[PDB]
Amino acid sequence: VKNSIIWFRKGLRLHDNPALLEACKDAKHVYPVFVLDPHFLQQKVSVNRYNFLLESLEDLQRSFQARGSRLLVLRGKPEEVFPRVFREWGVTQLCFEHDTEPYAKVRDAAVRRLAAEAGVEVVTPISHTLYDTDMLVARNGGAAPLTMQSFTKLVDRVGDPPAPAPDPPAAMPPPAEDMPSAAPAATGVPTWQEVGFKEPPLTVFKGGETEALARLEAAFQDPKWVAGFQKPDTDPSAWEKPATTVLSPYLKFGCLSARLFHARLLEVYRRHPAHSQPPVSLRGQLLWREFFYTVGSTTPNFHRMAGNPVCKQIDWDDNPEFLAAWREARTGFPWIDAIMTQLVTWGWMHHLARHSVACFLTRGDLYVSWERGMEVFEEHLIDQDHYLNAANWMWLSASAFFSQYFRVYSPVVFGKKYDPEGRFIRKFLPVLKDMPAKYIYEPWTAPLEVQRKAGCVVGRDYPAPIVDHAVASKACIARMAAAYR
Ligand SMILES: Cc1cc2nc3c(=O)[nH]c(=O)nc-3n(C[C@H](O)[C@H](O)[C@H](O)COP(=O)(O)OP(=O)(O)OC[C@H]3O[C@@H](n4cnc5c(N)ncnc54)[C@H](O)[C@@H]3O)c2cc1C
Ligand SMILES: [Cl-]
Repeated sequence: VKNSIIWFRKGLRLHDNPALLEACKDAKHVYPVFVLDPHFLQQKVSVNRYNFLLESLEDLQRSFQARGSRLLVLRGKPEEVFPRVFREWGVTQLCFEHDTEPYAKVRDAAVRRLAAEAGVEVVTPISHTLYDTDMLVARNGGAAPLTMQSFTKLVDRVGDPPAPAPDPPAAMPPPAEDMPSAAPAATGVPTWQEVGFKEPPLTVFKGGETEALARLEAAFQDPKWVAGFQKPDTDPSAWEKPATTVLSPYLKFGCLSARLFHARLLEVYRRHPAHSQPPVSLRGQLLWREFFYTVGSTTPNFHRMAGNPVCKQIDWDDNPEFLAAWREARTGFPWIDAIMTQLVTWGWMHHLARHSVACFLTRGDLYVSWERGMEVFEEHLIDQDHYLNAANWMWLSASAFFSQYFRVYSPVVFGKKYDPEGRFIRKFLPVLKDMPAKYIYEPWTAPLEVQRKAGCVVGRDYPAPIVDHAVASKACIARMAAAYR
């Protein structure tokens, strides 16, 4: 008989899951497995992202229970648990979605060896990305395209990405009963209190496949909005109704299929011939993801500056004070501190909001290394993605993909264009709520009487600016020019 394990790492969904469909074929028992390490905090992970994962696991559990099955959350490391459950469960096949991150390739190779020793067939279909990333490299002549323009050309020669896989059957082969490693008390989904977090999560975005599909349909409720979407023209100050999809946390964990997103986009584009085109279209946004996945997976030390062949080596300063002020949202620039507060409380900010705080920390004002800011984003972002995080920080720091170091965002003027009254600032910085909109982006310029009648004295209730933007930006621009020479 066939006994299979479907191993969830990413791809936390039932729809468009060719690994799950293969595991359930001609099977007498299927074991849906996630592997949880109960010491991940004894080694930089916010409760926001971790609880989002836990809610995604709880959604998978309800989905498997509705099909007569059960999600098994095994505690330990994969290389120490799988050889045991291989023999205990009489496993003949192991299925999981392919993953191209550096740690995944080391982990998965070791598990592939352990499965060969136990006589277990390993099936690893591709469904986290739109295409086989290695296939794109081979059709490009053995090299990853290094520009978005050439990447869009390659994927248009390849053609449309594969269609999403069909839905799994309404009933699934259940786990075998009375297997000691599948006992309910040891295979259940823990709470954020049980993994060790003391402070509660504060994000407003719930995890799970069910929420991801609900948010997918809400975005496609207005097909004219989807067809005319232009990413650079969207508002970074909208928080009640964000200006983009906020599907990034669901695409990172795999709660939403990228190929289903793409298939729904083409359906809209067929009936709107004046739809936006890459790179600014909504399809273009999925291609930025596909672009950074393809270059990143084929570039050594992609997440670092030293030893990275695509990243320029810049003489980044080591100022712990500036990084701490940026990290703790006490820079004195309300637009900057508001976005950094949204990072810690929501775990998500608009793309142009991330532009403002990343340029400020790096080539714009403080000249701190992009690796130090990427470490801050990696902790708090609920959509933290290894390749997308590193590639965009190199872009914003003008270390790779981007070279125009004379374009420096003003931490004062940028948000005023979208939000003159400062509604975004007042929401996340309540200390500056009664400050007149004339000084809300520059509170240090308000007369003391205004600061006192607003309950916000600079230096007492809200910090003074750590730098003068006019002085800091010119110096950073001059040092960036010497580097590019
Ligand atoms: C410094 C910095 C760090 C970033 N780190 C991350 C990260 O860790 N994880 C992450 O998902 N994105 C990251 N981004 C990219 C981008 O800002 C987010 O993908 C976007 O804000 C997500 O919002 P959305 O889902 O509403 O996007 P939409 O505009 O609705 O786009 C749809 C999807 O396309 C993809 N996408 C959109 N923009 C980009 C982009 N610039 N690069 C790559 N893929 C993109 C995402 O999967 C996104 O969900 C980063 C950008 C910057 C400037
Ligand atoms: Cl600007």
